Amino acid sequence: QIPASEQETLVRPKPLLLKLLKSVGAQKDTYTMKEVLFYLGQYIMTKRLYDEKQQHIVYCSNDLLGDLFGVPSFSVKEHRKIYTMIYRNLVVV
Ligand SMILES: COc1cc2c(cc1OC(C)C)[C@H](c1ccc(Cl)cc1)N(c1ccc(N(C)C[C@H]3CC[C@H](N4CCN(C)C(=O)C4)CC3)cc1)C(=O)C2
Ligand SMILES: [Cl-]
Repeated sequence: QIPASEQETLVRPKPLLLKLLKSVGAQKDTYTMKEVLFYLGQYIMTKRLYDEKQQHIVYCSNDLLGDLFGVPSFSVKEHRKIYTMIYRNLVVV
């Protein structure tokens, strides 16, 4: 399980991630990983990108999120994978 310290990491989103974050209310130059995770969470929730019957699976093949992550789908239970996909879309300060 990922160290709690990682969510305190200061990050600067790349342009596509920044675009997505701004669509869920982001106003900042710099975020914590915790903030990024929560904004992306709200994006998934608001748009209902998760399967109605298999609710842990996020489907994003027809969404900007899929461009960002380079996958058609992923499980929210894949925590290391989620960190990796997010980190590839930002610059650690
Ligand atoms: C601070 O750390 C974290 C914050 C957050 C997450 C992970 C974190 O850390 C880990 C990486 C270690 C993840 C998340 C997942 C991926 C990314 Cl790309 C981004 C965020 N998340 C989140 C997002 C979606 C879902 N989904 C999609 C499943 C439910 C199942 C239950 C379902 N239902 C069942 C029926 N009813 C009646 C309900 O009320 C709820 C709703 C969907 C669950 C959690 C967040 O919100 C914020
Ligand atoms: Cl989209």
